[PDB]
Amino acid sequence: DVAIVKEGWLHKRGEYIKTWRPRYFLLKNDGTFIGYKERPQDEAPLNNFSVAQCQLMKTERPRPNTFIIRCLQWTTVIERTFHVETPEEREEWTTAIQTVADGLKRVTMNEFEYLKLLGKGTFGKVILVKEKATGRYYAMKILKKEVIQNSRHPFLTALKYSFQTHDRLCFVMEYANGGELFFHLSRERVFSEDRARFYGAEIVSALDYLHSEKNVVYRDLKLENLMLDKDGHIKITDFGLCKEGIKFCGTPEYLAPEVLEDNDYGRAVDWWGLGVVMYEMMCGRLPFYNQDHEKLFELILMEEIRFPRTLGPEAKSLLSGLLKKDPKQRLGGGSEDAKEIMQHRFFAGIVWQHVYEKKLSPPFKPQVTSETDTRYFDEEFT
Ligand SMILES: CCC(=O)Nc1ccc2[nH]c(=O)n(C3CCN(Cc4ccc(-c5nc(Cc6ccc(O)cc6)c(=O)[nH]c5-c5ccccc5)cc4)CC3)c2c1
Repeated sequence: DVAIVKEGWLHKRGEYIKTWRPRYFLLKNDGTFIGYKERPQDEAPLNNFSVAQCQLMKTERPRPNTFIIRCLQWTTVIERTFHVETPEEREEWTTAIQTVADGLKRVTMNEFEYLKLLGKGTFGKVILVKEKATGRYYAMKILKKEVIQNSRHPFLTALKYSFQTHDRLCFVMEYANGGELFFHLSRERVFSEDRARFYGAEIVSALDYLHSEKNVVYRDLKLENLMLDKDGHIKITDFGLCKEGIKFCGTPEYLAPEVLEDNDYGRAVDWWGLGVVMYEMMCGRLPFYNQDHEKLFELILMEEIRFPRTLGPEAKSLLSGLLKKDPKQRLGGGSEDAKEIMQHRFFAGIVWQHVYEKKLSPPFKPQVTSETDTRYFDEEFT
């Protein structure tokens, strides 16, 4: 009952590298729109690729015969722009996408206090706010309404409120007050293997939820998106906004190779990101680094990662498997997904139900009195 509707070659604009590339795309009954570097020989459906509840737009800028699939996924607006040689191909491409999309078919702003602008994007901004009545701290995604339920896990930032105005759509999210993780790692230079095991285990727990329960790739696992709460447990943030890049988008040193090549990607992307995160916690440096992006791309794509002699054998086996450049060969790329990492020797002795229930002791208790303490918001944040 799941079958291809339309397939063929498209010109896809790279999501992080804004260059046009030829990709073979498949439009399926389940609504999945996946592009491949070569024709697929022919895995569970990922929501990242679905065209359900997305809007289609045809345009002649930046280049003619372009169509844009615009989706709201959770609280982030994402775009995928494609280009065919003739307007006829576009029209029959868009209608098929529109066919499958249709075929598969009191809180106000004054209650908060504006504090600090966290980020600007194409379709809105993110702002650190404080709820006046409670004094708690929240991030508010304010999205332009012209352009357009919570599911809780211990280590994901909760979407607390959702409201809209005449022209805005607002998502209020819990903001942890235990400090950014890049701040704690910088102050302590390197984390112990046990400290990184605690942090890694909680991330693996949340990644399993998103992969199996939610059927989505997080695709943005990096140190800057990790925070600690008042107790010292991990919260994976969701404060991202789709920006049109600078003259390329984002910081490429974290990107999985299959994403860097705009190739087909799956749940294995987050395990690469897990490898990058835990490599830096246990080594104190990023695995790949060079100022030239041409070299950095080649580094991430070609140069195999090197380890310091300070790391133990269990750590080196985990990092090597997570940072395998082939996602089919990568630790966590099989059907068992998160189970491959949970069953790894580095996580021996870890009872995984205990991790979900926050039974493991945080090795680092942040110096905060309560959930309203603003120590890591003050100018001691240096
Ligand atoms: C260069 C700058 C730029 O523009 N970069 C860029 C370019 C192209 C992009 N293309 C993209 O996608 N991104 C982003 C889109 C957003 N993610 C992050 C992300 C992924 C899943 C979720 C997410 N999700 C569902 C459930 C869910 C619901 C609906 C759905 O469709 C899928 C899942 C859910 O319950 N909790 C979460 C969640 C909530 C809190 C904390 C953690 C997870 C929340 C956030 C990262 C990749 C792009 C980014």
